[PDB]
Amino acid sequence: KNTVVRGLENVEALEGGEALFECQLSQPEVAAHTWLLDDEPVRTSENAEVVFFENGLRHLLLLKNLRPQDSCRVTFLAGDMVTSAFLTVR
Repeated sequence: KNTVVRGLENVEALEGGEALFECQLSQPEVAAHTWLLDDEPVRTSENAEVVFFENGLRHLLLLKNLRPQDSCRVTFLAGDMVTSAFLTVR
């Protein structure tokens, strides 16, 4: 069964500016993941980028040009696991 090997850690960044979250897993997951800001899923956009490496062992979220307004709760979700952290801006 697969587990989080390296949780989201909180991130401090100042508007804007950019922030970057990462998250590693025991087993590789490529299809069932989604990132969330507060509770809204990330919409890929020039201001938000989503990728993974090593065939799904590592997951990354990059958010660009932040406004403190943007301070929130980042969640990564893959199948059933779940890891979270805080994004503080400025």
